[PDB]
Amino acid sequence: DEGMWLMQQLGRKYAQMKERGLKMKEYDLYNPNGTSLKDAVVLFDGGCTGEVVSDRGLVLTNHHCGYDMIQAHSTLEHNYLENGFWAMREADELPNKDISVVFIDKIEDVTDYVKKELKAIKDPNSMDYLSPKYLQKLADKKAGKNFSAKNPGLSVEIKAFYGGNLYLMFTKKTYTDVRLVGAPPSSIGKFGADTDNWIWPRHTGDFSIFRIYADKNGNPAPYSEDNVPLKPKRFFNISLGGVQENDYAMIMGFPGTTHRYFTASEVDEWKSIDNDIRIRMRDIRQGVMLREMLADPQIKIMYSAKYAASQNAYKRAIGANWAIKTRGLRQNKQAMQDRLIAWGAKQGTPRYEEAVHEIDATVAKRADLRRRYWMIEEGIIRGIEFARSPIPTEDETKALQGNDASARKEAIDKIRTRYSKFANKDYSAEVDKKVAVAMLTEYLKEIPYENLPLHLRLVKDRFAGDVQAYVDDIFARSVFGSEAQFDAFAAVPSVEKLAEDPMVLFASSVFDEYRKLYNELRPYDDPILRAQRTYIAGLLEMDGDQDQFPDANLTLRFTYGQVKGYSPRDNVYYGHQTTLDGVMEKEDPDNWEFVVDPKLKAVYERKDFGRYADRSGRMPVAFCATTHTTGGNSGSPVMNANGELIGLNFDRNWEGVGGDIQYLADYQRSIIVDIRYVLLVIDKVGGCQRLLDEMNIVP
Ligand SMILES: [K+]
Ligand SMILES: [K+]
Repeated sequence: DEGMWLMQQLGRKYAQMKERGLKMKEYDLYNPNGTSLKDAVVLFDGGCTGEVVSDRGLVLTNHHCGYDMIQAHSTLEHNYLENGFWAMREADELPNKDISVVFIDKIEDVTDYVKKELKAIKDPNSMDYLSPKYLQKLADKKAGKNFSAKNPGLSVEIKAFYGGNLYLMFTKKTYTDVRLVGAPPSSIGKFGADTDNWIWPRHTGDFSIFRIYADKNGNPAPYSEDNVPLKPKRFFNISLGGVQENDYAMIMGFPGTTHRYFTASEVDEWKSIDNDIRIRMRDIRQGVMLREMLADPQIKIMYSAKYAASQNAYKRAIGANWAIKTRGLRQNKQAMQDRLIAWGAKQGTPRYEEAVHEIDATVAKRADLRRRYWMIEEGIIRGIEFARSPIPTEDETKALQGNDASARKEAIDKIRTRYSKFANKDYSAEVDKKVAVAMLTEYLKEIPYENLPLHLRLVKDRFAGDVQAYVDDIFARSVFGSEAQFDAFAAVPSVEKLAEDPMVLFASSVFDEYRKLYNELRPYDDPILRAQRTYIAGLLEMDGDQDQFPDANLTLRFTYGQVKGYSPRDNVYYGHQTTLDGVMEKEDPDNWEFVVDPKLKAVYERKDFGRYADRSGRMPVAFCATTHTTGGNSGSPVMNANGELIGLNFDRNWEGVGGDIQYLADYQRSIIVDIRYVLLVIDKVGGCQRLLDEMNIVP
């Protein structure tokens, strides 16, 4: 069901949750002064979500959330990324540099406090009401003198909600000794990762396992061998019961951003500028990279990760534009603004209509600048690798202006480091030239001569419109066009040559235009934010908050729904549950994405599923639910009707990515690893019994 709800809204939503099958008492899910399931949810390393699953501080999150830590501990001798990792005693769990988990110890509505303090600010158009520095000064004032000394590991933050109409203060408890305990092999953790990104059905065992360490009283402490596992106030019980179609499911976690209050004009702008440009420019870039990767196996090795990275937000933009085209997103926002405008007229209060018209007018005024910004960002800053070639600093240019040879040597050395990082082992000058010719052809079609970065005016003025000749000239003459050209430069460095370098002048020119567009566009954000404060206040006055969730803002939310598949297209149905049979159907030993771990294959051959399969002998892998998630919900716990852990959220289907603007009941799903499959992998693949024995596994 729709919405990413504040914990304060649990009372408002409880009747709807019970209608969908919730059996918990409200207090046990969230309460403000006691212990609740909210106390087992953590913010994992500043983006992801995770959950406490034992009375000794065991934490589950996704494999993709734990990846950087698994990779940091991996070597040729112990390649944990490929083999997995299973600590067979607590003393073998691996500490992690610069890691955190954050508990939300307390939440408080401070709206009246912040609105009182904002009365002091004289300028009615001040943006201090949304300023992180200003709200942190209010938090510090409220928490009082020596809050930190009186509360080990605790800190406070105030955040704005509903466009500045509501403020909450969070008291956060931060642990920095968080050790790696367990991870499946990447073949399981990343099964289908690029090909199946944003796809349901999905077959990925996307989990990893950490443990929170602390002092002997459970307070946060920096890494020490004297630290002991946290004895937490709440952990999740793990259900062996499984899921069935239509079962209630709920999620808690930290969704980052939504746009539920876009005007119709903002939907049109998101389609016609942001998404259309991203789709067109990435289709060009990807099409050239694919052609070069198919033709040369070494180019495939070098460019595979850059290609999949481009494809990530490409696929999301295609899904978002699909929803705008087919699912009525614009008309939904048109109806929302039309309803409030009709009500405002009945109330004798034109300020809501004025707010919608101010947003419309700002969107219309910025259209050509925003188009230019997205064209340069997708077409060149992201699109063309040599845009990020080195630019000598003034110090470096002075340094080899001079006759001090040793400062000169030091300037060349600094430049060499940036060149080596640019033209690294994954960089092909030939691929970059082909990509640049295709991307600049599009860019020069769309951006008129008078609005070009100055260096690009040389295509018309010096090369007679021949983009291939222009790009050929950059690489031919630049000291960064090849390793031999850089080495020749480093040997007899000419200050005149460097100031005239066509790659340096190209890079400088396109970053200059990008910067000047950014600076001219930024001011247009503020009138829309101020109008949204009014627009959202009207919507809330008119219809209340029960069916109007506040946009995500990196804070703790709950969502509820049911375990349920969907029909993507005519005569096609995707059910609610994938199985291990589906992993084996997808097995391809010559595609890294679809390798089946040999212990997992033997488990499947033997039907060695313990108590983790269904009664018919089918071993679950993933399920999907009608919960409302977005980026920031990776790793989130999935609870059944009784609050027991049934899975871990790890993705969303592409049909649902428009759901940041408008939830789609018949299309949007959260993609979740079944906890039964996590237990099977710990047991039969890791052989790590002590982790099963420390959990509370309930029927
Ligand atoms: K994804
Ligand atoms: K988002």
